[PDB]
Amino acid sequence: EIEERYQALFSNAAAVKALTQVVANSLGPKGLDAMLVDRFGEVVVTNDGVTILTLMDAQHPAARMVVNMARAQEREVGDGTTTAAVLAGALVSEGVNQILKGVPVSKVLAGMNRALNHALFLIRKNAIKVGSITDDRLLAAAKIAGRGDERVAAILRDAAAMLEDKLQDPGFKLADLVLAKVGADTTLIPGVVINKSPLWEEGSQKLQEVRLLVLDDGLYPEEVEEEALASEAGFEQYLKNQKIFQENLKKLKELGVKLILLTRGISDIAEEFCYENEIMVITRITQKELKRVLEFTGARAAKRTSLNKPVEELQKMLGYARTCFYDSRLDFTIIEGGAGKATATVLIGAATDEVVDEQERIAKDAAGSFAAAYRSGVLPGGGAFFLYLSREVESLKNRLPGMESYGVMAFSEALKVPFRVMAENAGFNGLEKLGDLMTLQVQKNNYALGLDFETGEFIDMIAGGVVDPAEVVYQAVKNASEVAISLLKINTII
Amino acid sequence: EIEERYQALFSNAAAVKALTQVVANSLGPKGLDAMLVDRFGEVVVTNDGVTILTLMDAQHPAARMVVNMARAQEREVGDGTTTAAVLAGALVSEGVNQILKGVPVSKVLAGMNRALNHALFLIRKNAIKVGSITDDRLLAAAKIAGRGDERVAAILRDAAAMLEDKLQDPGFKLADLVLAKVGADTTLIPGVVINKSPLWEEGSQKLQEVRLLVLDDGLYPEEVEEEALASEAGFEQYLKNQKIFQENLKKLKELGVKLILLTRGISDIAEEFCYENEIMVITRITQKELKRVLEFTGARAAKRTSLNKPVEELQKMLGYARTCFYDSRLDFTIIEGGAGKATATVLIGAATDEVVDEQERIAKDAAGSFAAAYRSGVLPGGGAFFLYLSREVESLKNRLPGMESYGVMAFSEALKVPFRVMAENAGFNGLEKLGDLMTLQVQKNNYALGLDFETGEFIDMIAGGVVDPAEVVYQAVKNASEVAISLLKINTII
Amino acid sequence: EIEERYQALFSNAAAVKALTQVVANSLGPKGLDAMLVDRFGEVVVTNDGVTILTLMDAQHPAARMVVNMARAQEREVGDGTTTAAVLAGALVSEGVNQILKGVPVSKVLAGMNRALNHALFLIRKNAIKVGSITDDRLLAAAKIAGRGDERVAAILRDAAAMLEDKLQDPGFKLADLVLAKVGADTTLIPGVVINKSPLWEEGSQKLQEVRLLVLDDGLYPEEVEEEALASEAGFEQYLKNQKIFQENLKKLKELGVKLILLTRGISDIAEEFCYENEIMVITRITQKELKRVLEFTGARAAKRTSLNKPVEELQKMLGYARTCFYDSRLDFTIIEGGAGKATATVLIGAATDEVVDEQERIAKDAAGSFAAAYRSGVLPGGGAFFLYLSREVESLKNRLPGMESYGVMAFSEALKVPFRVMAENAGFNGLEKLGDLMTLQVQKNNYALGLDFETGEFIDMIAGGVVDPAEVVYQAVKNASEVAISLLKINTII
Ligand SMILES: Nc1ncnc2c1ncn2[C@@H]1O[C@H](COP(=O)(O)OP(=O)(O)O)[C@@H](O)[C@H]1O
Ligand SMILES: Nc1ncnc2c1ncn2[C@@H]1O[C@H](COP(=O)(O)OP(=O)(O)O)[C@@H](O)[C@H]1O
Ligand SMILES: Nc1ncnc2c1ncn2[C@@H]1O[C@H](COP(=O)(O)OP(=O)(O)O)[C@@H](O)[C@H]1O
Repeated sequence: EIEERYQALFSNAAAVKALTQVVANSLGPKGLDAMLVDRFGEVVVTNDGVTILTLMDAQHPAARMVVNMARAQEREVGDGTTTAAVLAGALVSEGVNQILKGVPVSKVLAGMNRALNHALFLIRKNAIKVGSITDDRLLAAAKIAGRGDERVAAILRDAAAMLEDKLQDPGFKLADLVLAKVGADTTLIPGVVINKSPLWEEGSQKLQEVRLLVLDDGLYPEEVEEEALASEAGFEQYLKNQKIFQENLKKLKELGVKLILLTRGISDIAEEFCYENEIMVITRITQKELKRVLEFTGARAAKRTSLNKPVEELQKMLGYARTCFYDSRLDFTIIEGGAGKATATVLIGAATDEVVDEQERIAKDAAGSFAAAYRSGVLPGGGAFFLYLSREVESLKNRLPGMESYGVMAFSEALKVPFRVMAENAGFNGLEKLGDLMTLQVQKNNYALGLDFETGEFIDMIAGGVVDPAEVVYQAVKNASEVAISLLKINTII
Repeated sequence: EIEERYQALFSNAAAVKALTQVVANSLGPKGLDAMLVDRFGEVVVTNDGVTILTLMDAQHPAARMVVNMARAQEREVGDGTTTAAVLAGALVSEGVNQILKGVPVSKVLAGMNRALNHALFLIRKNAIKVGSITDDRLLAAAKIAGRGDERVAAILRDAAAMLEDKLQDPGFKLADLVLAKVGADTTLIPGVVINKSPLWEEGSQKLQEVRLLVLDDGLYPEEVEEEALASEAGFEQYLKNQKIFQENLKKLKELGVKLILLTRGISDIAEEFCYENEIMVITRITQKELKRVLEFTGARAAKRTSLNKPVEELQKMLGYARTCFYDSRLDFTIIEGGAGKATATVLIGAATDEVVDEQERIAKDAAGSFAAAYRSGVLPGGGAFFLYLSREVESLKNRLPGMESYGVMAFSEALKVPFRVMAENAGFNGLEKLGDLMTLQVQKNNYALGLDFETGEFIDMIAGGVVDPAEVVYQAVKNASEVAISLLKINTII
Repeated sequence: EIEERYQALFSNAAAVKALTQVVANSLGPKGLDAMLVDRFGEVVVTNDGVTILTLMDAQHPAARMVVNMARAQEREVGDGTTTAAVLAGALVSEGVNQILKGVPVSKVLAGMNRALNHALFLIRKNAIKVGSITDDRLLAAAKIAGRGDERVAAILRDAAAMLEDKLQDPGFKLADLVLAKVGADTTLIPGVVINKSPLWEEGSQKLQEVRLLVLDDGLYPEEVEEEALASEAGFEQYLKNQKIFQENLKKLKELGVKLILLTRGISDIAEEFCYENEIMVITRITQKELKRVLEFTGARAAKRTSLNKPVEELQKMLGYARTCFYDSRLDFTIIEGGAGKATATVLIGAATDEVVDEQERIAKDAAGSFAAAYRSGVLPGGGAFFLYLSREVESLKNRLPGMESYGVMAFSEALKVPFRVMAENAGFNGLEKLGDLMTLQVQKNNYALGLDFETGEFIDMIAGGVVDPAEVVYQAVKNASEVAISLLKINTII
């Protein structure tokens, strides 16, 4: 009859475990996978964790409170979300075990934050900063998210090299430098690209000294309500506007415009006019492509209505853009020599329109990895650094008194969880390889020793081309710990 | 068959306890959060008790009769609600023990009232007056109820020091003098502020001898019914009201106006007029800001119809307000040098627009506390003074006869409950620490000893910078006692 | 159907655990008692472990095999059996936990052995040897086993001073030099004593230069079969034997004998003869008294046939024994100044012939304790050294490879068990006290800090006058370890 006082806590834990016990199947390079079902019998097989974190039917409030945290992680990295997830769940489950033994909650948390703060603090000092831009460690940082095609790693690396100065700019994501096209040849372009064919085509074509205008709109004349097409006067507005459209066309041919970019379609009047005035134009671009060409050229976003300015303000919304080339043998457009910022574009080849959507995603995780690796610093992957963390946390067991000492230890052993799982995924005896490795680390005084989950032999992870970005690990730990804490702060349910 | 006679009592008690066992979790510096659910599956995690009191499905008459009390105190105090709640539940629970043991109900209540009265008298007599409006005890009094935040303490101290004169007016609450701004800097301002930019902005600008008028409205021309605009007379009348509009605008430019304040919009014609006459304008301000500037400048609130006043009685409804300055690099407006009373304004800095609504919640708890701190009367917090109360109540056990004597005793032990819970919230053995402290107070004869619920060693709460205001505890006790009384006077249910 | 392969393990474990869970209640100075039943409805309340180990109806093979260990240590030491019992049971439980976790058996035990060896190594090396025999640490070593009779301690240490040289023969027990007697005065006697009144009363009487003969027999004439009294020749041989008996009596009166010692009865002729020759005699003494006086006087044991010796072996078969005194007002006899071995005699006072039997029980364990304390040296009691052991064993957690490391840890935490129990017997939060003491010990680097299970204050145990003998702890740990080891090698039950 004493169960109620501890009811709620368990009520949460059982749920949390039930979640992580699933994602654990998919963790690590030789992770497994999970199969989700919607009531309509829809079937999905994911091997990536985040997908499963998103799609799994988990209505339990706790699980939700883990999911929100997962969302809080995907916003910052793209890789190593599964890590903080599993870590959270373990911290919860094996965390509560000490509370059940008789250690009161608040005094558990009290030691746990100590463990956390200390963990981060040591991550800071141990975050291996590069001091280079050519380092192989970065290339590998892209490789692991890259899944190991050093081609992608190389081109992304060279690309980031070309723009090292704006790697200091928080208003910049490297992931944006990638657009993939089917059957292309994996390479780099020192400018911005638009994956489209121009309005009228007659083979690969090039223009120089490009005066261009960009529009977040389409090229039709100004509209008035539809009912007004039955009022004759509205018709007079129609003819008048028909005049002012062409007038504005001449206003464009006045300033020497030779190129036009639109997000929609084009009127026949415009098509004919352009056909006559040697001005090239491309339609239906992405709002993101819009943003990129806008930033690169230094132009101003314009629409239909901004045609009424008197040619004097026209020189204020234009673009340049040193050179421009459309390839018919490759079916796309290249803009180079912008007078704004200097973004490039990395293109990746594909087979069908299937892989073509994933290649850029891999590019995103790669570039993001590289970005945080160059910015933040690297820690050894393989879950190996978590072990150094583990023992160096366990150390506080007897440096600070109180029952807090227990909580700390709970934290400590929890940090051991990742590696084992990976190993136990790759088919190893988790305990043998964990104990052997954790013993090995001390007897070699190296926190970088870990396991190649393919051979079975232990190697140096940095030399294995296996590392993680500092901030990724840092904020993974940071969020996961706090969601755990704020989960065990729960006492009751109504 | 005599179990029936007491039925109702349990029906209430069992409910009451079941409620309070939750709120105790929220008491004290290391309280535990609770997880509430609405039947639609709505989820919430709260840590302060008052929040928890509301979503909890408690249709039970007793529970309702406690909720009403808590809500009734937060309406009248603001701090120490969790406390009086728990205390009430305790008086009920430890109250019934004597009734079941064999003490008749009325004879319980009768002594309980006596215990109450004595408690009150002792709170009054032992209430520590400040006599130094600058005293550190007050600053701390703002700190612990606030959340610490030594900035707020400082600014509040400066505010109360510069304005000690209005601590004698009971028709005034200090807490409303706080407004927070995103990215601002926690400081004190000797005037009234509006956190928005005036009608035309460029740089930080200041004007002197400010002629301002206040309006609980906006600057548009006079409106007429939509049907009445279909009578032709409505159009020319529209011209007419526009006429009286222009007349009144010129009537404004007559008086030397340099500033305008509105709670609504502005006519473009009017805006043109103001732009033409070097007149500054602010729109859609807070009504609280309205009232504050109204008091500060000594002006009178007026609206559009009072524009027909003949410029000479209009000159009496105006304001000044010696100086007024808008800062554009911080985005707000400050008015100082009113010729009426001289109220100030406390400014609090923030990170984002999320936290921006929460700091006022600490500020209200802070300032209000300080407000009650000069008014009162400081007592040691930590629930530490309650034990002195307890024992000094137990003293009456054998100086007064009757079975009434029993009721009193119950009362005494009830007072011990808060501290106890605090301890077992902080993860200490409540009975042990209570036992140690209650002896310790006698062996040092100071009612100021309590326990640091973080370290574990006992200190003077005054020396810990941790105290509570008198009046809050006074009516907290009075109310909790009174609801307990009206709860145990219950015999039956129909 | 795969559960059947682990059946035996729990089948034993549950038993061992259930036993030690009982004996633990009684462990330590504030241990509790248990109420044992014989089927006849006989009731027993025990507080000492050994009693409980003996009377408890525990037929389960494992439990029996623990009883065997208790029997095996109490027989070889006398103190510190309860400890090794509890420790054993703990080793069992925390042993199985890792198997349940997944650590395979053999790879656990193999290293557990390493843990043992290192533990022993620490017991040897850290044993503070005395080198002074007068050291207070020894007096205390007797004190803790003594139940707090500084008299017993003092007299024992002074006695040991008298025999520091003969403490080296293991064919000697110091505990035997103590016998307690009703209404006596707790003191030391420089000889061997016999607590009986001789066949002669005269008042307190003293004799010197005693030429004495010792007999593992009685003073009867030579006996002949009752049937042989039907053979006539037996009558005259009986008379002749009656003659030779008195003849040898004269042979005794020849030698200047003044004292006679018998283990059986006395013939009437012998009795009269003895009365006539001023010779004092006592009958039916203890065999232990027999051997000790045999060692002391240097006399030789004799029987019936050795009356036929030709006046030649009598001068060598006698005893001496310089002085001898019988006190009738204290009711016993004292022999001092022997030319043989040099045993002394410690006498302790008592109330009735009941307490006189428990007093000797305190005396034997006391003397034994002191014996091993001088024999090997002392280690700190209070279960305090087991924690040092715990940590210094834990040091091997990452020092040794293999899946084995984990097993070591179990060992470590097992060593933590005693203190906790002690504390939780004394009514403290065991875990809290561990958390405080285990840290306190490291940051002060002394393995001698522990807890006074009365106050709550921590003290130095050697400075607290509370210690254990080295060899005792050594072989206690050794035994518990070996029984645990030999218990977990069990696979099945048939
Ligand atoms: N190819 C690999 N070799 C060794 N370790 C790996 C490899 N890939 C991933 N890991 C380890 O798995 C963990 C998570 O990898 P990550 O790329 O972040 O996947 P996720 O984003 O699913 O967590 C990291 O700690 C990393 O060290
Ligand atoms: N740091 C602290 N030191 C000492 N006492 C404290 C501390 N924090 C809180 N307390 C005590 O605990 C109680 C805090 O709860 P309270 O502020 O009344 O909750 P609420 O404001 O929701 O009513 C107060 O009675 C105060 O005396
Ligand atoms: N007054 C005391 N202060 C500190 N420690 C004590 C005190 N009394 C007993 N102990 C400790 O309690 C334990 C007593 O158990 P023990 O005498 O070994 O039981 P047994 O000898 O029957 O196994 C010893 O380790 C001793 O150090």
